[PDB]
Amino acid sequence: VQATREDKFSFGLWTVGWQARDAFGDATRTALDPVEAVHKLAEIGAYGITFHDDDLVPFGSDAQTRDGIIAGFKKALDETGLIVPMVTTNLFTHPVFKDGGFTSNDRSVRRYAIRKVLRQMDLGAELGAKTLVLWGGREGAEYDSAKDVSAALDRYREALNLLAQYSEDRGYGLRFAIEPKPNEPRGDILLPTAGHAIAFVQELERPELFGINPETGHEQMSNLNFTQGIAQALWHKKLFHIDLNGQHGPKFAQDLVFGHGDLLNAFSLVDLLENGPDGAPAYDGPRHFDYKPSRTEDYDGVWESAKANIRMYLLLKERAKAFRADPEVQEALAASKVAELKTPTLNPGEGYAELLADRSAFEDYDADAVGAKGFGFVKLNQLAIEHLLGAR
Amino acid sequence: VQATREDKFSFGLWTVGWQARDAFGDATRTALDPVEAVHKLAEIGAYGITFHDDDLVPFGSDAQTRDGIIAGFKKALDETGLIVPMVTTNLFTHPVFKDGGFTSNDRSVRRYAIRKVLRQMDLGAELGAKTLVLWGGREGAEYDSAKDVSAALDRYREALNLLAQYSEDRGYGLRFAIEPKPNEPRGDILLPTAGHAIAFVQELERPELFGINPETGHEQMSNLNFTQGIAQALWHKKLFHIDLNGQHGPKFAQDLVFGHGDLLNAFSLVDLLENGPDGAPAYDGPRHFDYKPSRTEDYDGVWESAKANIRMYLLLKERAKAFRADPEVQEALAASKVAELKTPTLNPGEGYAELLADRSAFEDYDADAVGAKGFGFVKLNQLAIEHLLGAR
Amino acid sequence: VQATREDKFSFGLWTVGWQARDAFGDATRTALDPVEAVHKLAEIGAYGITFHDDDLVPFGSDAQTRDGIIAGFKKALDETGLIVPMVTTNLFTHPVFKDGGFTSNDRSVRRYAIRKVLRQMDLGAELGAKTLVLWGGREGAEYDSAKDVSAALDRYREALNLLAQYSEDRGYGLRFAIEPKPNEPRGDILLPTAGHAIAFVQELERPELFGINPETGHEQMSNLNFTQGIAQALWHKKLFHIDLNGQHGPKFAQDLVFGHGDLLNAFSLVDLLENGPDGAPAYDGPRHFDYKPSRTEDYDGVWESAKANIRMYLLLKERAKAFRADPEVQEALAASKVAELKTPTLNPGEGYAELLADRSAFEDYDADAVGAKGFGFVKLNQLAIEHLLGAR
Amino acid sequence: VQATREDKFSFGLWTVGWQARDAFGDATRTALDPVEAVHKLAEIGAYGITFHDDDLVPFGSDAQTRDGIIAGFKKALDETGLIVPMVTTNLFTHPVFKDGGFTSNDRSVRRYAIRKVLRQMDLGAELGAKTLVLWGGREGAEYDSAKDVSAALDRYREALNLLAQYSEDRGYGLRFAIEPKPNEPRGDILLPTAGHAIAFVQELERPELFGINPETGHEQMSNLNFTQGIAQALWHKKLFHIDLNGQHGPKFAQDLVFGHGDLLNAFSLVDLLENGPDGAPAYDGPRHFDYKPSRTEDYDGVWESAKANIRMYLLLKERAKAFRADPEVQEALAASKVAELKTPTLNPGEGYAELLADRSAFEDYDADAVGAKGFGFVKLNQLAIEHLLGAR
Ligand SMILES: O=C[C@H](O)[C@@H](O)[C@H](O)CO
Ligand SMILES: O=C[C@H](O)[C@@H](O)[C@H](O)CO
Ligand SMILES: O=C[C@H](O)[C@@H](O)[C@H](O)CO
Ligand SMILES: O=C[C@H](O)[C@@H](O)[C@H](O)CO
Ligand SMILES: [Mg+2]
Ligand SMILES: [Mg+2]
Ligand SMILES: [Mg+2]
Ligand SMILES: [Mg+2]
Repeated sequence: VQATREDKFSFGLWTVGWQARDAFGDATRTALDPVEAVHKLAEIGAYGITFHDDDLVPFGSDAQTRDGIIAGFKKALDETGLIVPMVTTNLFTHPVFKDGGFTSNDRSVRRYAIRKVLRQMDLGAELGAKTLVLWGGREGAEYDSAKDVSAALDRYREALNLLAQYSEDRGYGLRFAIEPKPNEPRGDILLPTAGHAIAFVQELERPELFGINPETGHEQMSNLNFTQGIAQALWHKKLFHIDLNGQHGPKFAQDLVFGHGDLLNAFSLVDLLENGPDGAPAYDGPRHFDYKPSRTEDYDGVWESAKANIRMYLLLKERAKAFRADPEVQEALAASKVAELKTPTLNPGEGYAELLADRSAFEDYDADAVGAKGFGFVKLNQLAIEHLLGAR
Repeated sequence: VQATREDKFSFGLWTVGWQARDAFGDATRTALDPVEAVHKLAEIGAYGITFHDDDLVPFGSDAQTRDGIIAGFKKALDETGLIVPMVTTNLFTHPVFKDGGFTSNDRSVRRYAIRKVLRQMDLGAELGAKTLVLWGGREGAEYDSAKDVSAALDRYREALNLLAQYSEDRGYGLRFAIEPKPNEPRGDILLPTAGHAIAFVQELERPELFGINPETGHEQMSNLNFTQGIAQALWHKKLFHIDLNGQHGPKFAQDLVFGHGDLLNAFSLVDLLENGPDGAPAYDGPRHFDYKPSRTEDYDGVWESAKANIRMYLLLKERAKAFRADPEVQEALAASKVAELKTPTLNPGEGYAELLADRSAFEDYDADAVGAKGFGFVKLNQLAIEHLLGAR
Repeated sequence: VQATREDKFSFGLWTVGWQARDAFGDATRTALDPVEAVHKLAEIGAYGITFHDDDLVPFGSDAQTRDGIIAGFKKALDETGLIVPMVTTNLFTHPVFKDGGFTSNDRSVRRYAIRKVLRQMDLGAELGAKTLVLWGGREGAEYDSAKDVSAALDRYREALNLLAQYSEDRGYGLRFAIEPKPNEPRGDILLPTAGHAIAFVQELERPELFGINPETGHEQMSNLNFTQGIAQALWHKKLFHIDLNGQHGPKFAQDLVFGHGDLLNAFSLVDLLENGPDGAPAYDGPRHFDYKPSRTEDYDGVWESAKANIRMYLLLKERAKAFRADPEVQEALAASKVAELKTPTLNPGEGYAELLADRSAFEDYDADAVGAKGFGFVKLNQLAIEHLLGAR
Repeated sequence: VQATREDKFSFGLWTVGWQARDAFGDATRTALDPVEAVHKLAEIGAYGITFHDDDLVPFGSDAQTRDGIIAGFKKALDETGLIVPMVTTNLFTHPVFKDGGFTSNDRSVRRYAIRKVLRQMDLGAELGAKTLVLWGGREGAEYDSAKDVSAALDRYREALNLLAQYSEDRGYGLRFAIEPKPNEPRGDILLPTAGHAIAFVQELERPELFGINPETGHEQMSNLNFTQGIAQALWHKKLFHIDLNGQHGPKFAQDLVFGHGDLLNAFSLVDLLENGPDGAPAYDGPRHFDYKPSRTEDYDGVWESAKANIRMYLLLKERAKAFRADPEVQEALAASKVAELKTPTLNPGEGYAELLADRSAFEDYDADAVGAKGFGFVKLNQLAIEHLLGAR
């Protein structure tokens, strides 16, 4: 298969542009020119590109320099037809952000963090971005007594309400997506899982403008089921964006190509997103790859890895489709009663009074006979994997 | 120290009553008589006792027997002065619940599960319990294609809405506390963390009636920071109850005595609950121990372990207070700017307009000079620990 | 695909016979008759069966009963053509073993544990078993001060040395396989990984009679790479047996069907065992499945799951074979220099002096130029997954 | 309590000198001068300093320069009375080492890797170092098909055999300590745990010359019991060196001050190393701190964190001593039968024939009765924790 613009595959400038300087060594690749990155991505089938302010315009560029970069950038976008669906701000690299951006203990840092973001929202709005992703990588602590969490949540909320206000007043029409991460670079990061971020979002002044940007490896860093948390984000209707990559359980963030980590969870994730209710996908935003080409590769490996993300997604999609169109799979689904969960537990108009009145729900319930019937889950799982394996 | 009824130490009947049949071996202790449990707990300092329907009255007891057990149980409470602060229902042991109670694929099981809880609500209301704890230990899956998470959340919501309705109509005045757990016994449990559980509760019909009951070991099974999650729960005002125990990271649930797992986090937790604002505790509910006396122990080890839970809490309490009262700590807190996080980022009346006008927050901000100053967090952490070791 | 006796698939009687009594609930299935298990396994394609003494003869059976049971079992093997490649002893279920068998702090328990094993060695030898597997599930601790590890290792050794003495003297010709596990049921188990078990065995009296029996899920419980661990065991020539199953990282032991956990690792594993040096497998023993049919299944689900194991292994083999046979893979392997690791670093007869005199190895070496060439690893990896997916 | 040269506290140049440039941000501290480091460490009580070649002499310094630095360094040593107990080689930072040093797929890098170490050996020899630590941080892989584990071990062995040859011919008297780590920077590193490294070492040409250098945090990254692995290392007599620091379970390596991660395990570890065999320490080498001052700290924080390491050790030592001297602890130890484990299971001159003849070890053994007695382990654990908290 081949990717179409309708597939909505996007990449961060910082993914294919990662120079591969890790915590233990020097960069192994030279820097990637943004215009060149735009052209190469267009060529492999991406529909959009995203970036942190500091990825495009070097921190501290004078206004003439910044303007020049932006103009050349826009020309590339123009010529290739690529769009900018989301933009983000780097609030983690500069030493000033060592204790966080919006939640640094230092008040002045909190004021500067908000200004850095407002400036990025202007540029995002001018490039046509619809989503602002917020990754508080430095909001957290290494020691419990160093950070008042409650105060931190108050400050977090205080910054986000201002941003929504500015956006709404300027008519930018942006949606905000908080991206959870459990740890790294802080010992413990605030809003550690998709769940924590969703619960926080619900407390903002204008919750409807806020959702989450969950990343495959981030949830896997806590050994949580990514597809299942995505299912819950979809139930809340807070899946505003998604970051796809690979990870091997709890360890530093690996940022492997999507599907190269937990293959079976990648498979069930693609099934969830594309085989939504009513034939159609359950999610329609970008399919964004927030990964890193391995430190062992050169620029050839970089493009190979960019293309592997898309191939992985399309192969899994193909297998998820065949899975569902298989009359044997359908028969197994029926035997396992998956769909029966979709039927209300109470009858139409039944309340507690009528339930209490139904002796078949208790008094005459044969728990023991029901308890002995098998659900056929293993067999269902086996057919799923045989589809993934191309054995069916 | 010594426990008083104002400490509000409570224990589940299933804790000290655990016979020690694990996944790999037979019970090493005989059954504990509930009346005796009441007496023994009263003696060590507990102010209350809790239980699952099935802990007190054997599954499938005739009306006569059930009635008989309750009446003796009420007498023991009477005689001893212990209260029943919370009650819970067993929706995990019987084979009928193998796929869950409220979210079983099987509709007849969901109906039966609701019935079983209504009944315990009645008994709870009758014994004076204020909280209904809901632990969905069988809600989840081993295989992704076997459970429609969205439909399961619908069914979970549907069942809770009804319980609230009933309680309000009967005038029981119960609060409901959902208890999250990431896995075990299901491969993946629905509402895996305190975060996911708060997000969910917010979607119910009468959200003001629902909160969570987080357990130390559950969050640690995912390697999350328990104290930090409780601080978030308190920020949301959803800390309806708490289960205290010990765990050594991502592994099977150990249920050790509180403070026998992650000692540093047990210290910071006690500090957060007790050294609340306005001198007073940030949390006023029961300090409930949901732990298990090790399988290597006899009834003496059982009472020894019960007392250890109390002693650990009180020794930590004593050190958390000394910590906060130390002038050197006060000096370290100041240098760390812990309290500066409580001052709003914006001056009263400032909005984005005024922030944008402040050159000092961006254009004239010296990020480099600010980034060079240390926060003194290591020194502050070292002082906390020396207080914990009784070295200061 | 179809299983042959040459595939050497074996199953423990305790696998398909698991009644599904976990730590949180009662059994969901009835007991399986050993004779019936023998007929069913023979039928699905297994070549052998294994058992714990207590799986076949109920703990405490008189010799009359014991003898009768062995006779019937023996007939079933007879009629079916199944062999007993390995036997093991249950040193974890009975309460007496709450602190271990061989390493219990109680001296009498230690004497008893040895006797229990000698007896099982006798039955093993009578049935033609070649391997005695030792899983020290209760050897370890929940608390650091409770167990002197050094003393424990001395006692583990003392017991094993006696066992080898006896087998050698009785001429049984058995091989001993130590099975490592990090935790569960003890907080921490002695000899937690394949590495620790191999190091320990090297200290026995007759080390050549000892090896390890690593289990997929056991290594994965610590988030280790099972394939890489097996590779090391093979390098040492200590892979005496292997237990195959599935797990999803650090959590309770799941015992899923082989390949239903880390699917990518399941693939590299079959490749390692099967595409050994010169076409031939790198491993020759039994391909033993030590898994459990999920608690949600009935006997139908049980047989299904038994066959899924065989199915998974044969589908994987088939793709591992195709992977290696692919000229494009062959080309990618060359570009990544995988085979160049086989060439000695040193020239023939070259020592320190010749190497120190070689200017090209240091003084005149261009590290920067070599540091920039890519290894093409992502591309090789993508080729492997495409073969797994049946897309190549 | 104050540090003495007898305490043998040592620090790597790279610990206090870490500029806090992490995987997500720029350096927050300026470079530390080596002469300065020697002077500051001498002042806080360190008896020795260690370094990688590249920490002292910048990669690629001409001889004049290198020679100059060493002379200055030696002078500082001289003046302060500090020794160099161990030296190591940086085989991980430079891009040439991206796939490993000794086990890189590239033959030329392997050759260069050996030359770089020989050179460091000469310098170590020159400064009087006794141990060569080898941390194979880049040895491993991100993908299973990229690395032939078997060939890698052959090449790891080939290189070490040569180093020992050279040391021995030259009369250097060095001991070699392999340092295990499960992951980071590589997806999976070869020789991941203490166990894997000990097993490997037993296979070299002069094994007596090889041991391990386990690091607290590295074992904890896999959720292993650090104290328990050290106990096994001591049993094998392979604990040649130790790296002390703190970690919070499986996540990126935190490098916290010793005792700031798992405090209970830090306590059991000091007890193990100090309350050795006679009354004397069980370990006689350097107590080396391989940690990193948190990125949030300035140079005042750096010196505070250095001192914290020594203070945690001395405070734990003091409580470990008190624990063992307590009569109540003695009594708990007696009730738990800790010392009974040190008595041979067999009576002197007893073999399998005598054991088989002992009816009391089996035929007349009352397992039910023994299984009912408790070990009193919780109580023993409780007294240990109370000693730790200075509560007794
Ligand atoms: O772990 C890195 C984060 O995922 C980052 O890439 C965000 O997505 C955007 O700042
Ligand atoms: O992990 C077991 C659960 O904690 C259980 O004890 C509940 O709190 C009550 O159903
Ligand atoms: O985790 C359980 C063990 O794997 C066990 O089944 C052994 O292999 C045999 O005692
Ligand atoms: O994880 C960092 C390593 O521990 C390293 O510092 C070694 O000990 C020396 O190379
Ligand atoms: Mg991301
Ligand atoms: Mg609980
Ligand atoms: Mg096994
Ligand atoms: Mg180290």
